[PDB]
Amino acid sequence: GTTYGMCTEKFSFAKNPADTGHSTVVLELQYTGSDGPCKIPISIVASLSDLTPIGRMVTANPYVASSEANAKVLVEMEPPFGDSYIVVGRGDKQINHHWHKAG
Amino acid sequence: TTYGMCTEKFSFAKNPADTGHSTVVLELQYTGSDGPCKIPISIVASLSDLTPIGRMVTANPYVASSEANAKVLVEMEPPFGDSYIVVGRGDKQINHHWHKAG
Repeated sequence: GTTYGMCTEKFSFAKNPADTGHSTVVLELQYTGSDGPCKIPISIVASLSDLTPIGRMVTANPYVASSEANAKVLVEMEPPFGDSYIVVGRGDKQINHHWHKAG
Repeated sequence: TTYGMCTEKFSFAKNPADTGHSTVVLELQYTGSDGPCKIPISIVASLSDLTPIGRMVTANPYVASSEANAKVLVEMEPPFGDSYIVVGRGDKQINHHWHKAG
């Protein structure tokens, strides 16, 4: 109404995450839910046991805008150098993609 | 490896809406089929000075789909007083005046 919740359903990978050459990574997803508009639960974390967001969001605060199932979504983020995990969704809806960033 | 800026026309779908926590949500639809592409959107003080001001809460948004008429949602923090939400350039530019008070 005035505020939208986080999206409650699972996301799916439409492509592998891809380096942008600018120290950032682009990820193309689809949203399986139809409860949109809703806010995408996406972050970069150090490990699956410490979900503190440590990756700068280039596409900050991204939304699903559609109410139709399986709409396409694009997000860009800045992983730390070294090892991290890209995480989308929460709990048993969570998808993860381990990432290593070098020079 | 890199997506360019969207070249076609957008349209405002509804009025921008106050969220109640000092931001504004705008729903757009994109007329082009060159997606994925980067959305040319900013908040400006006037149409004669396009310096970005305020804050884009949904920063650097993309159109993700390759079909025409795809929906996008963008959240912004306009400054107090008059501003314009500007999407596109030149012939395709569309803008929405906004006044923010207290």
